[PDB]
Amino acid sequence: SIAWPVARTCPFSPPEQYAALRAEEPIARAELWDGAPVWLISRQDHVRALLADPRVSIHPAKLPRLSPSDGEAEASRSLLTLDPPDHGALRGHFIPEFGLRRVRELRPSVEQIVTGLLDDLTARGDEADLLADFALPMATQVICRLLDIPYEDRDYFQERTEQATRPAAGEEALEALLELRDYLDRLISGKTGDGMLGSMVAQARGGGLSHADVLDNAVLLLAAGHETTASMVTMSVLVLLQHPTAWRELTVNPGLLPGAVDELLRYLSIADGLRRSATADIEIDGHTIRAGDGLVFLLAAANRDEAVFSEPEAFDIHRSARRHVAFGYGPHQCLGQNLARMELEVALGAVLERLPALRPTTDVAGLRLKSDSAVFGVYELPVAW
Ligand code: HEM
Ligand SMILES: CC[C@H]1OC(=O)C[C@@H](O)[C@H](C)[C@@H](O[C@@H]2O[C@H](C)[C@@H](O)[C@H](N(C)C)[C@H]2O)[C@@H](CC=O)C[C@@H](C)C(=O)/C=C/C(C)=C/[C@@H]1C
Repeated sequence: SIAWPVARTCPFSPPEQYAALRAEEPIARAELWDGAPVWLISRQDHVRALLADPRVSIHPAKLPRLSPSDGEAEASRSLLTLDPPDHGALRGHFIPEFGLRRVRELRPSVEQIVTGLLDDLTARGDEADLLADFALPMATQVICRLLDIPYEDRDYFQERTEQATRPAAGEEALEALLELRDYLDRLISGKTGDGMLGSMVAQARGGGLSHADVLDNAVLLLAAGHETTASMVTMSVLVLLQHPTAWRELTVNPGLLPGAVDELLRYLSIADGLRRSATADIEIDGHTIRAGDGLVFLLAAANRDEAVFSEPEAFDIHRSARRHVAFGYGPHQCLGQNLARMELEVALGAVLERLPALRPTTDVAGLRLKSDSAVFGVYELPVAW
């Protein structure tokens, strides 16, 4: 009855049906472009239980698909295409680059990047596109430093990333992904030292990783690395511009910032609709999911679950702290989440200090939304300060 995907058409609020599903239909039967059956999971308790359940698979051969061409140029050793046990064996090689230890080590870089950017920006003028002139370059520079990827090629890989991450899109999306993967393959053939990509190249020379372990995850890290953080920064600024109380309170007490970052993550929920399939029959809440059925995890719905968050539709930096699923749940829970939280704290703290009188210069209804992207966001954010 319900089509999937449902377009996200409001920056600050997921689709209205999500509320009805959580209340009235928490394991909801829906249909893909070609009528294949999918289940929509909207409550936090069911999202977490199912995403952690060994009968739920991310394996690309049975994954629900959003068009006739979705599935073309699919990777084979990406973290996002591997089930246990392979998944953790591989993820184990990358975890040292993403722990608290390492993330705190990186924070001074991020602060310097952020400060240089805002120096230029304020010197040059009092207007800008916050995504193109600040969020995207911060996020790209950070991931370029971590991986050791030429920041100079940004034009190339940024436009491709953006096109490639539209899962229902036609040949433009597919050509972008093919070209994106050839870009990383060119960079890898060039090492054959520094950064995570140097380290991965080394481990593939020792017996340790395959070429596809290396390629597939370079693409994943580079794309997820910059697209998510750019969007989250942008969108987090947009939200704070609608909340002058919160803007002032965070400027005066930066100790509020770690908490506000979780509340922005929950509220915005830029990652939504994660896809899985069931490899066995699954009984949950009076329904039976059949082996082979598709599963869709409405993280944005679950992050507004009235059973978990009071006044869940309110953005509230003073709410009691509750765990959210903006980063997903189970074995594929965002590997970059410590880095992402640190980037956001740094970026937002700096914006508050350096641009205290920031204003938007276009209406909210006039922003262009990335509704068919896997990473929700806007195409630009015009501001003045
Ligand atoms: C800033 C906001 C970010 C959000 C909201 C976000 C959200 C997510 C979500 C929801 C997943 C799970 C996808 C699935 O289970 O199907 C995920 C996985 C991932 N994230 Fe992020 N992420 C962010 C930032 C980053 C950054 C900065 C990096 C890397 C530098 C990154 C690297 C990854 C990787 C490698 C995975 C796959 C992990 C696995 O399958 O084991 N993320 N992220
Ligand atoms: C919800 C945040 C999560 O987002 C995804 O994991 C999106 C991830 O599913 C793409 C959408 C997906 O793109 C789709 O890949 C298909 C095989 C293609 O057939 C399809 N066609 C249209 C080009 C392409 O769009 C990725 C390939 C599968 O992993 C794209 C590459 C660049 C990639 O690995 C991107 C990963 C990102 C952005 C992960 C963040 C954390």
